[PDB]
Amino acid sequence: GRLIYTAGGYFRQSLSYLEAYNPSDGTWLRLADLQVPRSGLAGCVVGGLLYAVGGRNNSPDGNTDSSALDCYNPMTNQWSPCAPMSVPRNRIGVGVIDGHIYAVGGSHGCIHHNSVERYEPERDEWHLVAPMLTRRIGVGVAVLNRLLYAVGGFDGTNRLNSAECYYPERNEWRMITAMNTIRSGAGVCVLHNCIYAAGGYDGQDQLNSVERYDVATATWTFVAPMKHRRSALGITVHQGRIYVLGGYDGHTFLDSVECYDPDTDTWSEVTRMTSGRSGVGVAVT
Ligand SMILES: CNC(=O)CCC(=O)N1CCC[C@H]1C(=O)N[C@@H]1COC(=O)c2ccccc2CSC[C@H](C(=O)N(C)C)NC1=O
Ligand SMILES: [Cl-]
Ligand code: NA
Repeated sequence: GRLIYTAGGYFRQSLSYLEAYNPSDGTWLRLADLQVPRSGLAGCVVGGLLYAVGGRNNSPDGNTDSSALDCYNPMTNQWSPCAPMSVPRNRIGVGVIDGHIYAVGGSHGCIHHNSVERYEPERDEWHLVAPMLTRRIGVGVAVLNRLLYAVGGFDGTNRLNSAECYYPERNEWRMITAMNTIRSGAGVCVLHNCIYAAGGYDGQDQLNSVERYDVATATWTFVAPMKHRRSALGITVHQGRIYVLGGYDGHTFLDSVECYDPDTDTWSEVTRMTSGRSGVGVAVT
C-alpha cells in the first residue's frame, strides 16, 4: 500500500505540513512537520525515502530562498538534513534517474536559474551537470525514457510554452516540441509513456487545461480539463491515475484533490486536503 505525500506549501505564509493520503481508504495521516517551512519546493522518492528539495520560506516578517535537501523516512517519522544544493532554488523542478535527484532551475531572488545539478544519495553530494538552454523557474520536470524533460516555466521576462530535454549519457540539452499553451506553475508528470502538463499560468489566467506529449509523434494534444483552474499545484501518478493537489486559482488556495482516469479521459474530485494550500511538493512511496 503506497501513499501520496504532500510536503510544505503556502497559505498566508510558507507551511511545514507533511501529510500522506491513502487513495484506498481515503484517509489522511499527519506526519512529522518539515524542520523549516517551505513553498515552491519539489518532492521525490529514492529508495523508500521522501526528499524535499529547494523552495522558499515566506513569513510576514521576511522571506528566505532555500538550497536545502531534507530527507523523511516513513519508517521512523523523522526528517534528516542532507547536503545542500549549490544555490537556492524557489519554484524548482525535480526528476529522478537511477536513484539520482536532478534539481532543475528555480529562482534565487533576482536570479532565474538555467543551471541543473544532480544529487547522489549514496555519497551525499551534489554536482552541477550541463545547464538548460533556457532559464526556467516554475518549471515542470518529467523523467521519460531515461531522459529528463524541463517543461515550461518563466525565464525572468516571459512565461514559456517551450520544453527541452536532457540526455544524461551525453550531458546535453535539446529543445523538443513546444506546448500548445504557455504554462508557468503547471503540474508535470509521466503516465503510460506520455508527459502530462496540467494547469499553470499563461501570464493572464490560471489554467484548467491539460495537454500530453506523445514522444512517438512529437506532438502535444489537449485532454479533458480539470474541474478547477490551478497554478502551483502538486502532481503525482498512483496506480495508473494522475492526482492533482491544491493550488491557486486567482483568489483562493485550493484544498481540492482531483483524479484523472486515462482510460475514460475524465477528472473527478477524490478528496480534500486538510486545508487549502499552493506550492506543495508531492511523491508516492
Ligand atoms: C503570479 N504572481 C507571482 O508569481 C508572484 C507573486 C506572488 O504570488 N508572491 C510574491 C511573494 C509571495 C508569493 C506567493 O503568494 N506565493 C504563493 C506560493 O507559490 C508557490 O509556491 C509557487 C510554486 C510554483 C510556481 C508558482 C508559485 C506561485 S503561484 C502564484 C500565487 C499568487 O499569485 N498569489 C498572489 C497568492 N502565489 C502563491 O500561491
Ligand atoms: Cl513563491
Ligand atoms: Na523527444
